[PDB]
Amino acid sequence: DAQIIIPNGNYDVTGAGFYSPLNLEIPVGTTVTWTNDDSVPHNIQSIDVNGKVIQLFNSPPLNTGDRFEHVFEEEGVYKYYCSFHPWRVGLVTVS
Amino acid sequence: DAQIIIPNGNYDVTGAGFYSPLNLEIPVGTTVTWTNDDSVPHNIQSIDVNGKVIQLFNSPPLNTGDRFEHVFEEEGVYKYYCSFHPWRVGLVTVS
Amino acid sequence: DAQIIIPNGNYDVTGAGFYSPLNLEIPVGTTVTWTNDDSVPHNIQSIDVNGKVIQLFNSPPLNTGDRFEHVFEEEGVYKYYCSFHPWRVGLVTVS
Amino acid sequence: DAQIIIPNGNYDVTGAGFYSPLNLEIPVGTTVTWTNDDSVPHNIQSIDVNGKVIQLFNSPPLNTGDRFEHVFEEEGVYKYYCSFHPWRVGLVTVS
Ligand SMILES: [Cu+2]
Ligand SMILES: [Cu+2]
Ligand SMILES: [Cu+2]
Ligand SMILES: [Cu+2]
Ligand SMILES: [Cu+2]
Repeated sequence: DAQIIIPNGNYDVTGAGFYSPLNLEIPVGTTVTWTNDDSVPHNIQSIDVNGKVIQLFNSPPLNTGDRFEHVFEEEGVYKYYCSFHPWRVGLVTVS
Repeated sequence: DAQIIIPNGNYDVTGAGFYSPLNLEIPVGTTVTWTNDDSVPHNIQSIDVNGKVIQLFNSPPLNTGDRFEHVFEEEGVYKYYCSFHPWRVGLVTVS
Repeated sequence: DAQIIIPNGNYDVTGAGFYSPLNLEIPVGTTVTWTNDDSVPHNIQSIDVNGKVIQLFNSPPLNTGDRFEHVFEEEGVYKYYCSFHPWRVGLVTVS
Repeated sequence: DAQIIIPNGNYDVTGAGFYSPLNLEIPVGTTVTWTNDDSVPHNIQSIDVNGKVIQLFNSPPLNTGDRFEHVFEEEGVYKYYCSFHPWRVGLVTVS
């Protein structure tokens, strides 16, 4: 019940089209659900503070309409990107 | 006091090289300073939740070493990007 | 007989979705046929090392389902791209 | 010999800046060397015929001036990209 949408145009290098919301603010214990609403595949990969991929939450490929969930059980700031479009970086802030 | 750095390599079309911190968390009334530490010009433009440019804070072009400041007097979430590199989007979260 | 397909998703700014095959190997004198199977317009332009368009084989805009043909009568390695999606660069290798 | 250059500007989504040569033709048993001549980090990851990353030859990050090598012992066509810039796709063709 806390959603992040990957919107139409997320595949492009435009200002518009970033993950929605770009920083999801949630309390500990929340399930986060990403949905791909774009016209191309995407995925969700946790990255470290400097933007290097790490193994905290890592989705399979998501076709249009596919979903990925992760439960955030610890306070902190979590960045993520998409391995197909690494410049698309979002955050989940758990407090 | 509440600094954001545009790092060397922010011009890169990839994840690493994003604004540091990507979400700056500050209390209301704080003066925020962006510094361009990159090797090319950048700017800072406030955008809304859909990525449309708005006139809340808008910098001139910043050369290497240049700084831009904005005082955030109100509570809220403020997205911004660079019109030269629109894929580079960050936030200031004011509480 | 010697075909290159522009697949659905070629407009994507990423690896997957590239021309199929990305390097077409053909004997000299062969007629090569490109087909646009994607859902947006594309074109086929021969380019130089600097990604500037050169005059050798240069298609009109290709609508979905449209085809473009060129007869390759000289041996050599021929780069081409799409001016709408210049990151999509392929080869025809004639021997 | 068997060198591929990652040129200046390869980080961008432009026509210019593709791997040089885009297709490297070599005989079996050849050591191939990639060199990063760009102003940002790159890496080299083998991908399958459709452009999905696979474990076959996979470099660490390459800073400016760094090299990566792989010995190609088997005939075939081997695509690769960069995990930082997935749209930059090249080939090694082994005969
Ligand atoms: Cu993506
Ligand atoms: Cu999980
Ligand atoms: Cu910029
Ligand atoms: Cu195109
Ligand atoms: Cu790269």
